[PDB]
Amino acid sequence: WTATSGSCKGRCFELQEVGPPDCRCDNLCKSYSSCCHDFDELCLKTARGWECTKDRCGEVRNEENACHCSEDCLSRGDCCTNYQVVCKGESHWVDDDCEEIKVPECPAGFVRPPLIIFSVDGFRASYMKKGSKVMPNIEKLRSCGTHAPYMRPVYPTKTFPNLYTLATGLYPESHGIVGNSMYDPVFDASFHLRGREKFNHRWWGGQPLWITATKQGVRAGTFFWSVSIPHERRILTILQWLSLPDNERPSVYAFYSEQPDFSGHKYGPFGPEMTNPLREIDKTVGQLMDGLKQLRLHRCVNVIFVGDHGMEDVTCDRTEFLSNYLTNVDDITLVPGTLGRIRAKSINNSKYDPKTIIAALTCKKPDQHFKPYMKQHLPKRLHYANNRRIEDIHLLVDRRWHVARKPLDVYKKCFFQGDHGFDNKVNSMQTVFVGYGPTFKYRTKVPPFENIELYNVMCDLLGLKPAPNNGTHGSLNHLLRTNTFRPTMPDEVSRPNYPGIMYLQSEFDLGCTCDDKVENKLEELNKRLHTKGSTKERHLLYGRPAVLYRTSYDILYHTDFESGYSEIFLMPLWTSYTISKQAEVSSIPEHLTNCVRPDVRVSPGFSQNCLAYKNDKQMSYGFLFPPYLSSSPEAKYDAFLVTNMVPMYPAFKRVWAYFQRVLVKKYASERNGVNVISGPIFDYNYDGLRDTEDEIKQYVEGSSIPVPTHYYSIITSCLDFTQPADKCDGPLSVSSFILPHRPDNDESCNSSEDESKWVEELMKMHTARVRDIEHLTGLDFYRKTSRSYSEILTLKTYLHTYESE
Ligand SMILES: *[C@@H]1O[C@H](CO)[C@@H](O[C@@H]2O[C@H](CO)[C@@H](O[C@@H]3O[C@H](CO[C@H]4O[C@H](CO)[C@@H](O)[C@H](O[C@H]5O[C@H](CO)[C@@H](O)[C@H](O)[C@@H]5O[C@H]5O[C@H](CO)[C@@H](O)[C@H](O)[C@@H]5O)[C@@H]4O)[C@@H](O)[C@H](O[C@H]4O[C@H](CO)[C@@H](O)[C@H](O)[C@@H]4O[C@H]4O[C@H](CO)[C@@H](O)[C@H](O)[C@@H]4O)[C@@H]3O)[C@H](O)[C@H]2NC(C)=O)[C@H](O)[C@H]1NC(C)=O
Ligand SMILES: O=C(Cn1cnc2ccc(N3CCN(C[C@H]4CCOC4)CC3)cc2c1=O)NCc1ccc(Cl)c(Cl)c1
Ligand SMILES: [Ca+2]
Ligand SMILES: [Ca+2]
Ligand SMILES: [Cl-]
Ligand code: NA
Ligand code: NA
Ligand SMILES: [Zn+2]
Repeated sequence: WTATSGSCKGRCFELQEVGPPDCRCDNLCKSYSSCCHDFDELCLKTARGWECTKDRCGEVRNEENACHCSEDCLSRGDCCTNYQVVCKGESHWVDDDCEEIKVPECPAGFVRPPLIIFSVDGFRASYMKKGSKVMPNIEKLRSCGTHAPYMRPVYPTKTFPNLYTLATGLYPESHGIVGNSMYDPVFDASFHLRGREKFNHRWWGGQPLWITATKQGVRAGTFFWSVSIPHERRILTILQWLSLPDNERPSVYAFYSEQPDFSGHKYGPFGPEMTNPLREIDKTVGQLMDGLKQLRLHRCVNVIFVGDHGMEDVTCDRTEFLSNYLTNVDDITLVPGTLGRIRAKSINNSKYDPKTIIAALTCKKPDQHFKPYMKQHLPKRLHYANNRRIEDIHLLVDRRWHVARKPLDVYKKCFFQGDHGFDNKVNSMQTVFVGYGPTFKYRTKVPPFENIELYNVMCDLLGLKPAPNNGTHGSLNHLLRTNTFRPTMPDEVSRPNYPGIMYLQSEFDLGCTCDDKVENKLEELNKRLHTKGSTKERHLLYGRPAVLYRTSYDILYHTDFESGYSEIFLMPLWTSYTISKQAEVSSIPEHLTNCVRPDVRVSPGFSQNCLAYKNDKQMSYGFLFPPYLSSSPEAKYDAFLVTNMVPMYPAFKRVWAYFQRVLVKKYASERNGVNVISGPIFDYNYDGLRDTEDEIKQYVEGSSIPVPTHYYSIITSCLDFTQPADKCDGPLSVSSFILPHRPDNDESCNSSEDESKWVEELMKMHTARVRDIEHLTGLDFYRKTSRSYSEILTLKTYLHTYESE
């Protein structure tokens, strides 16, 4: 109930919202149907429109008008945005040359440059270039400020997940808004774009920027707007708030536009009808900037122009139907469209089996346009699993396609020509970032970056301490002229042991054999030097990784590779080696095919054993440093040490062997040498974070050898590829992957073919940031480089995407 007979007189767009059943006058009252009776009359004036004209100049103030051209309007803070242009001979902001803003030029009483966030729904990254002729105000922001060629959204590339990620710095799995529609089984409640359930605070986790500001004594209302308030009135409201007295004035403001998304859905991303919405958004930016210029704030405010996601061509005819795959289609609930989420229609149905649904959806049709996954098997880069609102069964839908339950869903809802939601690495889903103001750099282009990083920067822009989030604070320091955040490297928690030769061969009873009993004072001292670290500067290029948790581990040196060997997990946490452009690939000699050799630096009690693998009929083993890349026949014996062995399903070993035998050498030829760090990952509870020992769900049968959920590799070389990886003077270049360690290759529909036709495609799908590997392993990489730490942070957040131009 609302007692709507209160009044908005003197309260229009009040910042504090009032409590039921008292009527409301804030920018959200329309959404709640709770505005006072006189809200439209008082607060949503439209008389005479949005622009001054010659005849209005110096008019007698008329309180009915939408905005004013009377002489008093500047002191009132309520002139039409074009007032000074029409009436006082001034120029539009867009017509002024840009001049570097070296320092904030702010009116007295301003304690800090305000931040204005201008969010545009569905603003695809390529609009910046393709629409530049019809967006002169945005083009000036972009060219004079700091811009990225594009910004990567989070998955799913839907509105609510992305806007709330912008506000919180968190992945959707952590903030809880994991789609535009959701079912929460604990609440037993549903969330929708339409309706009131979304108003309940229990859906919305983390700490959004307006709450972070408020808690720290910086004024800020929410970033939400009722859809029916026109854009011109939103801008005028922001400009009025900026005229408040110092003690009442917010320091952060948000404008939201439903366009160009609204039209993009109807017309496709590049439909001829799309020009007008782009012109209209530009006009709104022009209004704001002209309004700031009138207030003398245009060289004081930091403005962020940012999108939530892009838009792709999608039509009704490109829909796959689950009813073409499944017999039991009525026993499932599907969340449909550009991603699929499946759960049982009834929790009382005990004949429901996820295993049978997945199999019925796996590689069934030659050109199938979606792939089913258990959520824990989704690429780790999506960070889309650790939330009860994310259904166990997920369908990744190909760009340009929809998935639906049955045909009648699609014609009893062709309307639409655009949609979004797909994998956040898809080119059409990328969106925009431009920062303009005293705190941003001048005419500066920065590399693409992820939207999860912006919360930290917005906090820096406002002098706030960010709540805990998924950005990597410092990785965007290069966007900023000042207010950089100067982080320190995390402290190593566990220091390594450096074992010498401590065990005789006969102390081992591992059930392994090797044909290595074939026997030189010259070369004898040499191999001792190698075991003591003599080649470590070659294979460990950026220092040893730091272990950021409590554990017991050993550093093991070898001619061709160095490793950090876990006495708790019985295998390396990491193995580092460098492969020059000139390296040669060789085979595993016949006599060494089943060779595993005890490591006399490491006790039998802390070693794997071969008998466990003999007995485990499902499980085989592979090596972290590949024997194929040994520097010499004698160095090759080091590759067969029991301390370089890791458990691998035979189906995985097809993937791993091709990576090690073919692809490492290919990258080293292409990149002029590579340094590789490889290792296991254990993430049995799919939270994106390193498992403790007591969280391991699977062991090699009969043993304490834990089975990894994934294997990673970090592949580093010189950004200037005229320099070899091992003698690089400048910035680095990296690509990484986190490959799922799976007992079948059902994910790769072409897996019956030669690895040359499917393995690299799998690895591209499972591309990762070094930071993702850091979270999953508790390791900290690149501790010793010649580079600034902020630059290293940017490198650790890099994702190699394998998308074209
Ligand atoms: C991305 O960044 C984020 C933010 O930094 C990272 O997420 C953090 O990860 C931490 C570790 O997983 C986690 O720390 C836990 O906090 C628990 C207290 O939780 C509440 O308070 C915080 C702080 O205000 C709040 O943010 C939480 O909000 C979550 O939950 C509500 C719903 O209740 C949601 O509205 C909200 O969206 C959010 O949900 C997400 O997180 C939860 C987990 O907290 C998930 O379950 C959801 O799926 C969703 O993703 C909470 O309201 C604290 O209780 C935990 O302590 C337990 O574990 C420790 C280990 O130190 C153990 O020693 C303790 O004994 C304790 O265990 C006890 O409870 C167990 C479970 O019942 C039981 O089994 C035991 O036997 C014990 O009794 C824990 O320290 C932190 O909450 C989140 N923060 C956020 C905002 O998500 C995230 O990891 C980053 N991602 C990556 C990939 O890096
Ligand atoms: O504004 C809109 C449409 N719209 C319109 N009216 C609404 C009315 C009420 C609410 N509630 C949400 C939960 N709220 C608690 C907050 C405070 C702490 O936790 C979240 C209470 C207010 C929402 C809306 C709403 O969304 N779309 C753009 C947009 C802009 C910014 C973001 Cl971050 C997002 Cl996700 C979307
Ligand atoms: Ca959107
Ligand atoms: Ca984990
Ligand atoms: Cl109303
Ligand atoms: Na076996
Ligand atoms: Na297959
Ligand atoms: Zn949309």
